[PDB]
Amino acid sequence: AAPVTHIWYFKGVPSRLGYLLDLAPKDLEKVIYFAAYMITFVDEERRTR
DNA sequence: CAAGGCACATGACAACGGTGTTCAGTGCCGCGTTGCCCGATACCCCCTACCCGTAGTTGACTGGCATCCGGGCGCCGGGTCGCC
Repeated sequence: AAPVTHIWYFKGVPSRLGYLLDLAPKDLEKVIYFAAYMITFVDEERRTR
């Protein structure tokens, strides 16, 4: 019903995780296990307008 | 002595003898195929017995669990906060 993440690619050395998103492993651990939020997208141009 | 007369046999003449063949008809015994008759067997019904899922039960009752060390051994590799 709700998507999840493959344990293999994350929680490891940075050749498999890869820093594909420039976030520290602590951030991912705190986000994918429901301990912090994200800003998936902002209308920054709209906010500035 | 030659011609004309009578006996026995003779060129054919069919029809019996006896036996072999012809269409044909019908069976006579051999080999194989067929309607019955039942008998069991799959397949509908009704009845209720029991398995299994759902929904209540109101004194009060509001944060746990036992971890873990005698590897051992080294490296990678990244994080991580001091350093000046």
